[PDB]
Amino acid sequence: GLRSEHREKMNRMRQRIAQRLKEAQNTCAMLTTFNEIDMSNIQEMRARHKEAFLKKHNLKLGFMSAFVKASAFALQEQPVVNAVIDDTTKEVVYRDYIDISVAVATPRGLVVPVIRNVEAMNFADIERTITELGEKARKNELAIEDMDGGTFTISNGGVFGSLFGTPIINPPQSAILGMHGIFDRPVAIGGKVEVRPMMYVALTYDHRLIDGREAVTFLRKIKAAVEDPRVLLLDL
Amino acid sequence: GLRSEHREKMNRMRQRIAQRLKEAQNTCAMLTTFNEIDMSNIQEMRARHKEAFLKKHNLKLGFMSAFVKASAFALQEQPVVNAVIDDTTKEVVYRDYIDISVAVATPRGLVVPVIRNVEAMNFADIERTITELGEKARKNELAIEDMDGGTFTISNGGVFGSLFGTPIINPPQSAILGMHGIFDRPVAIGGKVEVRPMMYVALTYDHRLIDGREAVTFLRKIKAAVEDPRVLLLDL
Amino acid sequence: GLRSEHREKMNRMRQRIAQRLKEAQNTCAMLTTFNEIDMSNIQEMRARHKEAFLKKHNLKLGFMSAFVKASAFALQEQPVVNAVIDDTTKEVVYRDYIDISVAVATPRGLVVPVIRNVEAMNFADIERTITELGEKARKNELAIEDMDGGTFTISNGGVFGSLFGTPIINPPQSAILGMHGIFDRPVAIGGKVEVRPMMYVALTYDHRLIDGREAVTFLRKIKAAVEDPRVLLLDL
Amino acid sequence: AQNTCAMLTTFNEIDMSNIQEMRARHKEAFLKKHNLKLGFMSAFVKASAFALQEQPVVNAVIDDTTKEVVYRDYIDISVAVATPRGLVVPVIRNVEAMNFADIERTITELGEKARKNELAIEDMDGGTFTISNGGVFGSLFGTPIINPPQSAILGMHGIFDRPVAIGGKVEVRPMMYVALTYDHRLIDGREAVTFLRKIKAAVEDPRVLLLDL
Repeated sequence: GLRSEHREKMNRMRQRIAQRLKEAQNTCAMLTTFNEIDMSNIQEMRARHKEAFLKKHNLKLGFMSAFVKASAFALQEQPVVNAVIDDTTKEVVYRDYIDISVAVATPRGLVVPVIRNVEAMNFADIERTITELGEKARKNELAIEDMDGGTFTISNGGVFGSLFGTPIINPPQSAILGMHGIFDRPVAIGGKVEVRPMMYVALTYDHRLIDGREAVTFLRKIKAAVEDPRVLLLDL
Repeated sequence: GLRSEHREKMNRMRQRIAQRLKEAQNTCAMLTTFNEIDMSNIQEMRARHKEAFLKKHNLKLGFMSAFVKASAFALQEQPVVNAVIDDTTKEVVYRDYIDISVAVATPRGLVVPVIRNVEAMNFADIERTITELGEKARKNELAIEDMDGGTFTISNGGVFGSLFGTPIINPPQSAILGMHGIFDRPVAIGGKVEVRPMMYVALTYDHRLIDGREAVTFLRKIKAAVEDPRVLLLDL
Repeated sequence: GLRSEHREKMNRMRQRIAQRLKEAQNTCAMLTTFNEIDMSNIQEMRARHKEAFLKKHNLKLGFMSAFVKASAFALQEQPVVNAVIDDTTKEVVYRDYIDISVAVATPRGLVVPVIRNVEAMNFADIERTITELGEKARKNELAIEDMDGGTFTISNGGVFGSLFGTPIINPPQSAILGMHGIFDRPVAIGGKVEVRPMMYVALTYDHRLIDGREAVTFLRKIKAAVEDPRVLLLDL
Repeated sequence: AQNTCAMLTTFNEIDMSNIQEMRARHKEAFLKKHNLKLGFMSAFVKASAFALQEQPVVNAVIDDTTKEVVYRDYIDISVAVATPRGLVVPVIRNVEAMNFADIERTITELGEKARKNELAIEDMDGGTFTISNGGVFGSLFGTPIINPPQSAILGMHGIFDRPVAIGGKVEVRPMMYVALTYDHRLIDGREAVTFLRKIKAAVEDPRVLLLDL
């Protein structure tokens, strides 16, 4: 059309992503599985214990530290999705620990800082860490070591209202979860219909490392540990 | 089984696609996000203003020129998905114009002709252009320059009845929309259930260029500009 | 975190998958389309003719041999998705026969054995073959030639409860179906809502070989031949 | 104006319900984006360009020096804003090349300019069509006057919930009587009833304005 196309040069760190992205693909064997989560039982947990959580911890109670804790429940029972594949040597690298890498969206784009050692953390020391890092994201002081590492990753593309979608691994990892909106959608509970707030939830995964058994089941733990968070105490 | 496998040679233009396809992948960083659209408010727009549109313009009123116009509303407010990445030089190519490339299915397969300069077009000069090109598709006179170019692309794989799916970029572009059927599906409007004609809608996108913020939001404009086309006048 | 990461070496056949996987990708042009199937009319077929099928054939009646037979109905009417692309020579290899490759999950992982010549088989000689191979899977005697070959493939990732997902081709093939759970979900039949057991169903496909017309339609035959299996006699 | 024109007047009624909800839903979104107040008036400015481009007579005038029509490809609508010192009528030039929010950018730019008496002459000079909102004050209907040089003037007359028949049954709807004075030298009643039915359909269903119907 109108020859009015203005261009701008790629500075390195903006194109450098594109390079270290296309070694996620062309390295991994990315696939994607989905399920849906009825978030009703955990919204009431944020309707009842919100103030008590505030007047005690002075922290904001979110529906996100569940997906971080449930993703440690499951990620400790299926250590593959905690693991990775080394490329230099062809050898898996299992891990006893988990240092989840959470994504927080920002004006300048997106950062992914880490919550290290979630296995030795409760469901409120997480929210202590997120708020410690959301603040650290707004002012651009977020260091490298805080973003360095990771064994698993969670992306909340639901604050913006996506229904579902295909996340991308931000390596070195072997999977990434993805939360996709809370929309009151009709549901069948007991052969009868009803409306429930519900989230589609996505798990990209490297199929070199992860059979679909190891990933459907992983994502059903995350699905049960969030419809009934009481599971997390049972160590089920 | 039965050694009865007959083969046929690939003539160049039939395999040439396969070559210029696999530089979409291996160049792009294709991902895919989805939402759903309640098309009820625009079907009545085709129940009421159908004849009036006919006795005036002698054109058939479709639910497609909305997705072309809404995809110019949004595509002018998020110029990234209008842009591309040059490969020769690593440099974005933004564009003030839009020359959408629509896909029309044919006996010999599929063609993708262009609607140039949609920003300077109304919601009926589009349908003048489509019908001008659907006719031009049936008789194989569709020139190259009519297909050449493109900054954005729409695929209607809903005439054939797909529920949803993953489109492919037909480069040089940076995204492609995809319309996936109108199925009366149950819906929650106000904590109560009901049936509405609804479409899943897909946006593949190059993640080198497009953060998920820039693509969820893009696809929510297309989602609001089609549940309530009045938005398009507001320039919202 | 804790430098407690223990590793293990990749023996060849466990990493060899990763190599012969990444020539599925980087060869194919994998895409994915979805639909949903109301399985109610075929569960009653397993509520009524279950015992009669047992006291006659001493075989267990499943909802799977439909997807094998329906995938021969359609796979004989759209021979492309039966075909492949040769890489040595650039030439399609069409096939009059079909030797479907079914996936059965196992303790040691997953195997994919073949049901050869399904076109010349009924809806009970299939189940004779599956049970002949499920038994053969538990004891690790499953030979190579039994797994060798294939023109089409079915994966049941629904026994484990996936909602939907993206399968992978296990080449040499050109597509793979995928069955994703039976969840009673609300449905609109006649402008009114109701609950029905329903399955999302996925068809990955090589887009070098398969236009989306050739794959949506393929998957609507499988969708009609399973909501009303009577279609399979009509040769429709 | 009189003694030159041949002023007549036709009326219809408009069910404004479908555009009030447009101001119940997209009000905040219009605000947090444009920081402009969404009114039910820029519709009558845009609808009066839809129609005024399809019936160029009511865009035209009659020259008096020479007896010759003056058609116009453009439209520079003259809006009336009421003031303490009386009434002014400033112009919105070139509405055909404007959207439904650059109008409201212009009105608010001029309402502010009206309160402080800096409103220049050229801003009021000209005009091919004119809209008067005598509904802020609550008139039911009435006969506007042309403020020449023009050939017509619209007039909006209040929003009163009045009973209405939709489908052989009665109901209440917010509704506006709408008036079009017009010079009958230039405008047959065909050219003015129909003009005012476009304005009537482009405001009960603003989606018409995209169709270019």
